[PDB]
Amino acid sequence: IKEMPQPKTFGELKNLPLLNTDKPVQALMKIADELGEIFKFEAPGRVTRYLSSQRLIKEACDESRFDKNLSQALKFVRDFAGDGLLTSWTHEKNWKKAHNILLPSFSQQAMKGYHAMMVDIAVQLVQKWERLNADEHIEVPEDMTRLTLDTIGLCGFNYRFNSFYRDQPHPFITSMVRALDEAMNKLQRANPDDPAYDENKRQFQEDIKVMNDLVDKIIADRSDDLLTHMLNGKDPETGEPLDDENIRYQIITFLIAGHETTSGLLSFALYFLVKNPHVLQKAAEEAARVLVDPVPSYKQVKQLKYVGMVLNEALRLWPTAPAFSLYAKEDTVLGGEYPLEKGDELMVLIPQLHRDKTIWGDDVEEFRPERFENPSAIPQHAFKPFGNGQRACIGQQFALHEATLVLGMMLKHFDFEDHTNYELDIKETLTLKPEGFVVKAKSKKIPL
Amino acid sequence: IKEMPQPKTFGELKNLPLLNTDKPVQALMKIADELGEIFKFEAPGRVTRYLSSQRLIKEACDESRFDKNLSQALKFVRDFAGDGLLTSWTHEKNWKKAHNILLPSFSQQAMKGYHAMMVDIAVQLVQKWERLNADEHIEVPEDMTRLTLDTIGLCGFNYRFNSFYRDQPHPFITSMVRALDEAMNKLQRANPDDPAYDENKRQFQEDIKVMNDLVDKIIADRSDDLLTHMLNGKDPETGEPLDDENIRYQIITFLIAGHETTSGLLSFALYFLVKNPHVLQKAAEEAARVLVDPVPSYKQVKQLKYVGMVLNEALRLWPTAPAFSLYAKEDTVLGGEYPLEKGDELMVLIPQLHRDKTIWGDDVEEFRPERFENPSAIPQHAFKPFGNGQRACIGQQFALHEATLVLGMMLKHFDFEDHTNYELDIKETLTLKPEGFVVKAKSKKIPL
Ligand code: HEM
Ligand code: HEM
Ligand SMILES: O=C(CCCCCn1ccnc1)N[C@@H](Cc1ccccc1)C(=O)O
Ligand SMILES: O=C(CCCCCn1ccnc1)N[C@@H](Cc1ccccc1)C(=O)O
Repeated sequence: IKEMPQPKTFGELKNLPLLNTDKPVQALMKIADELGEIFKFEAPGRVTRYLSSQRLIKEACDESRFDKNLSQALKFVRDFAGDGLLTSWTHEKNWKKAHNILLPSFSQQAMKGYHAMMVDIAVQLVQKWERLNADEHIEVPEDMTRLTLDTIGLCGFNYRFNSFYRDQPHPFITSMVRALDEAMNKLQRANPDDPAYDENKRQFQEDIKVMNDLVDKIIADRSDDLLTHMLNGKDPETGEPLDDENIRYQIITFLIAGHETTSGLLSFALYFLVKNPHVLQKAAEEAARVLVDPVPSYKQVKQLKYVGMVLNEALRLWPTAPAFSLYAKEDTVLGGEYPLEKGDELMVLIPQLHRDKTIWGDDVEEFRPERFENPSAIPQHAFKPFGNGQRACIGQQFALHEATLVLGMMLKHFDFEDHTNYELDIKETLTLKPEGFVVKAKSKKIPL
Repeated sequence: IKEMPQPKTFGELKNLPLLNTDKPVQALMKIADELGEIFKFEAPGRVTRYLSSQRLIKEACDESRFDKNLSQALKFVRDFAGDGLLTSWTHEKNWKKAHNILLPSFSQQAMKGYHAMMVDIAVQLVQKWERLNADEHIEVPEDMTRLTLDTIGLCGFNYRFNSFYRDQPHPFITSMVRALDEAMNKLQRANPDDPAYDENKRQFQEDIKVMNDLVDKIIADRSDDLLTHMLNGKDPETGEPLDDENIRYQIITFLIAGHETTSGLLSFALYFLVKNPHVLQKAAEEAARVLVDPVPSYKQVKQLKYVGMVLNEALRLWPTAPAFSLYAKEDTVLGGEYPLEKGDELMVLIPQLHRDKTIWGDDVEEFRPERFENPSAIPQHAFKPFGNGQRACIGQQFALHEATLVLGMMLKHFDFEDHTNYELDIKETLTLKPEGFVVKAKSKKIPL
């Protein structure tokens, strides 16, 4: 029956000012480093627990005892993502309904239809880099966001964002960033509903309307894609199709979740490749011998075994959706020593779980794709970059196929140079990105 | 589209008399030296191809194009190991069932439970050697077989073979070797059903009963061991447990596969250590500074890094499981030059693969454990002592932990003398062992 550690407090604000930082996940990682596998985190009106060990997290992942909770971050996303898949509770009727309607369009069998459109965008990336002048460099996270946003727009909605025709991000993508910044400032204000913050909310509500015109644009224009299955698919359970309002929420949901975490993964993957040249050589050799055609096929992408190992090891060190939240379904005991009451919340700190030395050994900080050479050797719930159970990431296969195809084409067509000796700087939104990561790519002059 | 080399033929017997030798693997190695990275081998009613280069074998290890095949040796082992893990086809229902049920028993949590029993047997080895009189020598493969068989009996079935109390191998072990000898004599026979081999077959069915009754003995007695997880574990996929028939086959499977290859590895490791005194010194120094307790801990064993490199380097030169077999799942082309039809089989000649000068350099024949410092530096599929893919050795980590623990205790407690200047003579069963290898051990007088 153990007493739970807790980091330094700030009076009546409890632990909340600890999140008043521009790198909160990294700050939470440092706390778990000091306090261990579990620590209590308190805010005015809020208590949660951050789990860091596979021993405890494998228990939290028991779906009979814990269900998905909406963290404060997810409650803020809910303000425009509604009861879409990511921000609905499991007991809301629209979750299981949209889940049943939408899993068919994310199966491995469904990936074959998306592949051609994924290659369309990937070719646009390769041509951009091959058209650079000598000594021009690449802004990696920016170009990966161009790719993944264009890919989800094309594959999901048959809509072309045409990001590679833009030097500056879309207003839709710029507006998001303004909204989240206001979201995190509202926490540290004792009186957020003050008459004095109308100017803060005045610009904030404009961005919510900003997105709805694109959705009307996307719907009215309308193939075998995500948007098709939402208008014509019917839930087998209730026999019902999604209603128009929920359709709009899913489109908003898939546009965000469908691109940002995947561009982070690709950016971290390339960073680790240029910092570990032996791994890069190994990955480039596989890409060269497998991608024998000017355009990769679906089956050729499945053959990029080591590329996928690279992606998994990048996901281990820096899982770009760095946490998910749970609540206790009934009174229970965690680890035989931590009693929890019904409704008590948990946070799973994914980067800390993935650094569990009793699971991965002492070299947790080294980038070694060889950990994933045999997938069966990984214990249950030791590797959770895509969440857990029925609330796990519905886009997992989509993301990994897109990222394997794109990274394979990059390794086949260019040699990469870390010409600035880039010092990793992890920018934090609700996801993780290596900020300022730049490389030089020298074409191998292989035609498309 | 290249025409495939082939060794000398014997009329209607094709290449089969080339295997009428007591060192067939070494004979195949010599053919590979003359003919190169691939050669065809023909027998009455059978054709296969032996691969020797990482270039071709990296293609053969593609599980989308090739699956595990049962060689003639494995089909003969199947005659008493049934559909146990080693001799079942991947499409047989019992393979995946037993694979799913038994993988937990080779997890890190299971190694931690086996560790104490491994120490029990290792201490018996150290005590035997310290109890020798002056100028007495050690019969290395014999004592390594005593250790590995006792270890799998204890860790797998909570059964004590008590090999260190025996002056001659167990009759269960004598029958095994006699059975295989008849199998390899049955290979050269034109008329196997000739009545002149009735006396030969009479002992084969007697030896099978010898082994199955030992299984009864182990069964009748029946903890945290393999047999537990076989009787109480049930497959997550089908929800079913193994039936009694398959349990008996797994017990037979694990008794053989669980010890013979590992005692070969330990024997080759000690041979290479005493022939390379600088390597011996470095490994003995690591053993001294890490094994600070009278009993090694589990964590201390993971910390014997150079001992592990020694084991890997012994596995490179003399992989004690010297081959595995594959068949083409569909029509395919190997190396852009050798077309294969669906069902065509391949053999991977592991000792030759590990001598590929384009991978390891020109000093392939030298014993240098430093080759294995960085696994990321080793090209893909260059090092295959444990097989490939989902049909890779399930006991791999079990074997490496046992051999690292035992080799570390040997280096800590004794100085070793190659007093006969032993000439390596590799005996061949289905595995490889250094025959007649003897050393003298001078105790360092460190208590247990
Ligand atoms: C590329 C296309 C992607 C799409 C379309 C997508 C979409 C989604 C959706 C709709 C959900 C909620 C599903 C539900 O609860 O029913 C979800 C969950 C989740 N996804 Fe993704 N995602 C993508 C990529 C990724 C990537 C690359 C990662 C990790 C690096 C990731 C991590 C997660 C996590 C952790 C959750 C669980 C969130 C929670 O438990 O609160 N996703 N995803
Ligand atoms: C020490 C305990 C060991 C046990 C219990 C064990 C057991 C097994 C089993 C059950 C399989 C078949 C797995 C499957 O197909 O699902 C297997 C495969 C294999 N093992 Fe082991 N083994 C051990 C040690 C070793 C060692 C030391 C080596 C190499 C020196 C080795 C080499 C192999 C190879 C090459 C295969 C693949 C065989 C093929 O593809 O036909 N094993 N082992
Ligand atoms: O830890 C986190 C980060 C989780 C963000 C994940 C968002 N994601 C998931 C999938 N794609 C995006 N969020 C806590 C912080 C907090 C704790 C206590 C009190 C106030 C705030 C929360 O939101 O509650
Ligand atoms: O090369 C080999 C040796 C394979 C031994 C592997 C035994 N092992 C593996 C894991 N634990 C034991 N075997 C061929 C020989 C042959 C070729 C052509 C025609 C007839 C016979 C075969 O058996 O088919």
